[PDB]
Amino acid sequence: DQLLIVVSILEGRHFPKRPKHMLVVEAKFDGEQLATDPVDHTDQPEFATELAWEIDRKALHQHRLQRTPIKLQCFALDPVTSAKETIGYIVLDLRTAQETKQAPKWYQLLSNKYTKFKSEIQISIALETD
Repeated sequence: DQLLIVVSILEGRHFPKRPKHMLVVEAKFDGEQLATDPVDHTDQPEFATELAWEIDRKALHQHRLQRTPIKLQCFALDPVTSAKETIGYIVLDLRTAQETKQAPKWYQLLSNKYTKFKSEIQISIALETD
């Protein structure tokens, strides 16, 4: 009876190949942080993960009104030291979560640490009941 905000993180492209590193996307919405598994830091990383927040019907509409974003942070993870370095960010908003036809979009990393690379991550956002 109560909803989920479902953020599907599919694939990246135009990343540098970093053989000793992994990629992790963490997402924050309304003070709850979620994360993907580490995936190989290739030029075309494959996340293939759904991040989901359960939300109240009432709480959802208050979030739509004040324009509450979902912020995705991308990290390069060193699997030896567990050290994470921020590489860039993606801002999603909840109004496109309420689109009757679902279609994945390419989102450029903002404040991209890899300055010469036009790194992009393909993401869908949707609402699901129960």
